Amino acid sequence: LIASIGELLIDLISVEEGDLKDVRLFEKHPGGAPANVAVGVSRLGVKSSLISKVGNDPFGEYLIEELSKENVDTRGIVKDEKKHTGIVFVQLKGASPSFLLYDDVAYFNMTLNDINWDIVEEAKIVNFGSVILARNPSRETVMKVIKKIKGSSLIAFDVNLRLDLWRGQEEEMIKVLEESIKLADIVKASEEEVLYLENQGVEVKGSMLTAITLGPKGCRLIKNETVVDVPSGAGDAFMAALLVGILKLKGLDLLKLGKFANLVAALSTAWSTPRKDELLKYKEAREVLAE
Amino acid sequence: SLIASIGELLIDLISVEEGDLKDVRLFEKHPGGAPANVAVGVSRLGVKSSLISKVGNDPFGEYLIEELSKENVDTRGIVKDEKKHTGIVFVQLKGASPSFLLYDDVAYFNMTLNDINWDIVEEAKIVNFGSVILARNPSRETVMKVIKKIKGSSLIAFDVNLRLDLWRGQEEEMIKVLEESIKLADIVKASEEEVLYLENQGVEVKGSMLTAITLGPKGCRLIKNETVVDVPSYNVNPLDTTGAGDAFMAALLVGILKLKGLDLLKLGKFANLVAALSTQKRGAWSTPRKDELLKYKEAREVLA
Repeated sequence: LIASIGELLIDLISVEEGDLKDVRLFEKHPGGAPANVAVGVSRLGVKSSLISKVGNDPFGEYLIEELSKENVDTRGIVKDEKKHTGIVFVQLKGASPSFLLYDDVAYFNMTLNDINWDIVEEAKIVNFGSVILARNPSRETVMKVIKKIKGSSLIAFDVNLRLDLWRGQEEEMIKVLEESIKLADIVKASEEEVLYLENQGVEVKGSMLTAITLGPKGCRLIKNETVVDVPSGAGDAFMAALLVGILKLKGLDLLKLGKFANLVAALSTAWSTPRKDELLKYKEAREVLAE
Repeated sequence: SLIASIGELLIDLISVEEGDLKDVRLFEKHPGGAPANVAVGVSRLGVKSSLISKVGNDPFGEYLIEELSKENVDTRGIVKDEKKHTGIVFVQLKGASPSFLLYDDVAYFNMTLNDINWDIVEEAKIVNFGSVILARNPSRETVMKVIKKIKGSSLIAFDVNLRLDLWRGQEEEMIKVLEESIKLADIVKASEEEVLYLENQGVEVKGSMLTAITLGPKGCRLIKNETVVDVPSYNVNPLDTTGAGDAFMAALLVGILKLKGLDLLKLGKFANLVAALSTQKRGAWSTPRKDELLKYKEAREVLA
């Protein structure tokens, strides 16, 4: 079982191109990296859990319904009576994609009282990302959960850096990213993030494995000093693939992992992860999923 | 001659299809918030209109200010909040049970006394507010102070615009603030359902100068002291009645501003015509323009 903990939210995706100021039409989709990964993990045929918080509102109900349809365990999703479901307005189109994320929302309001401990304890891998850490009490709550399960579950961290979420608190940002990276067995980061954080004296590496995304150029898997370069919603598909691969591959065969993750990422091209039997025709997937 | 509106200014994300908000896939972005809608109506009727509100320092805040500006609504009294995002509400207008999901920790609910352009409020001959703004502090206390400050110097108009969902857990505070607001108002607008609800809790729903009671599609009623003027609706074929209430408010306020006295018949016929004509226009800003209204004698009384 893989648990994901963090943001679960409505993506209001701009139908047309343009600055958010000018966008007239939005399409509602479930979103939030950990949710996307959790769905991806489930579509790859692994039992997946999501720990998050939604509002007691139609949007919270929607997100829970959408996750349930994907066979993601939703028992760890709590309803906030005081905060509304996370929303972000997304412009994915253009040279400069943008977002307007509403921060005073349910997923940023997680306390330790909100944590389903059965789920965290059942998890072989716990996945979290930096977005959830942007605000307290969820930052504190998540960090305490990760610290706790450290050594009992593999910890996966997607740097998923959104500087906008850290304005006026960039000192704290670096501290929490560093602490989170240090806690992580598996780190996913873009090379932009790697550069940015290392230029800040933060080494971007998992204790077990590091996945560096390279955009068009594909990605890189690093395990100690073994480096596998694999030329090429997809990022979260890729993460789901990595975590599923890590869980499935007895001795962490990096070549197989790489090939599997690339395939899932390729076929994905926010819930874009291919289903298990979309991958049965591929030797690369059977290598991971069936053996 | 200025009419100032104060309160919520937000993005309406309007369901483009029928269904529960849970299930609605597509939302059209429009400017909303009753006082903004009234402010636009006032401007459309040819009267200087200012809106005091607060948006986020974000694209949605910029959008709202720009849309207001396009309508010639003075936007100088709109403050940008560096800590809260622009108001948003997801709205299902269609079906038997229209619904909304209003996000409350947003900029328009974060007004403090420092955010108030006192020059604008002191200039206003009429100041318009509604109950939605009162649902949260600091804006509630701030707005109540603005209204108390100008009581006696400008006419105060209050759209009861009651949204019970905005007051859960604070129903006693709501009744208190609604009563205090009504008691401060010269002009009160309320639906017959609001009148019943509030008056049955010992809150008289009456402005000191004038009360406009809306009866939905059936029309409305204007009350001054003991005088009741019933204004049945015109037998319109409506395109969209979403903006009719705010169009009606705008007409009432412009009418009161323009007429010699509180002539209920002239005011009723004008507000009726504006509302009727608003039904032919889509969306929350449906008030017809002065130039269109001038083609009718009921409007020429007030506007010309």
